[PDB]
Amino acid sequence: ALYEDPPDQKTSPSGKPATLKICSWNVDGLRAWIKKKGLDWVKEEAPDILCLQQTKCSENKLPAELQELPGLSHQYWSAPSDKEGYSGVGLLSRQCPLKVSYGIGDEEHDQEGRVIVAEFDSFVLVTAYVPNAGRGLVRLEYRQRWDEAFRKFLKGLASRKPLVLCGNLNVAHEEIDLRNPKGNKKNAGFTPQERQGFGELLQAVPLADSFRHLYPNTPYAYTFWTYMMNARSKNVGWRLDYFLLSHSLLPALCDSKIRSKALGSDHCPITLYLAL
DNA sequence: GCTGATGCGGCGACGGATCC
DNA sequence: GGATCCGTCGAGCGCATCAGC
Ligand SMILES: [Cl-]
Repeated sequence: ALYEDPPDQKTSPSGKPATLKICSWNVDGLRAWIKKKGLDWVKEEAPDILCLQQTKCSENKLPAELQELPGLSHQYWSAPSDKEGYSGVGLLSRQCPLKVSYGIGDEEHDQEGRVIVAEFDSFVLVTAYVPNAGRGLVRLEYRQRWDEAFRKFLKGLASRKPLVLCGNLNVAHEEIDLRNPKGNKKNAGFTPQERQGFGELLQAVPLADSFRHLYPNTPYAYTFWTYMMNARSKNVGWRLDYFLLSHSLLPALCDSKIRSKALGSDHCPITLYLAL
């Protein structure tokens, strides 16, 4: 079935208007995404904060266009030190964060270019490009050990300020989160191990899945489609991209959007509206 | 400098069997 | 004998390195 994201709900359960718009996009090659006009789409979305994943771009290679975003002028970038051309994340913000850090505890020795932490007045934002389990699950054990390290890391942060985690978490949590659950149960992104890791992330930190919280029974809502086999035109997809929130932020939650129509990557943007 | 091949990382279509 | 299950295979894209010029 095709999918039509419902209209933007811009007011919280208590009637407060949204004051903060966060957009997250796994761009699958930041320089190619720009050439495919992804920044034109960002401009129309006008987020306060833009998180980008799979940029595949070290900071010296950022296109000039990123220097022409006056409403997203505070920019933080990360890319892995060995595997240049892979992973890579970015966080761009209208207002300057109070603190920024990289990685999940030892980035200075294992510069992975997967995680950015930014602390604002009212919340801490984490964006992540979570390690894929690999074709044939060759890196699944690593993914499980990464999941555990990440959970512990985030539990520490959320003990201080409320947490917003966004990005490509690279698992479809439940069967409703992908088009072909039965055929993919031995594939990266839908193994029992990865699904369990996501469930434990929600329980241990604790975090809520903003979109599923608002739309608990809505199927065919995906954020990724393989480039092969015309999967996007058929909406044969996976929901890999999330906004997870501390429970205490749920009264600020206005809406969590899937921007299905925005092209330029094999993932689409997702957008969060918060009343802070 | 530039192009294009190759390497590497990030699953749905289809054929055949099985279920009742 | 239509629906479902299951395993196999052939498959887009981006960016790095490498060869060639
Ligand atoms: Cl990558």
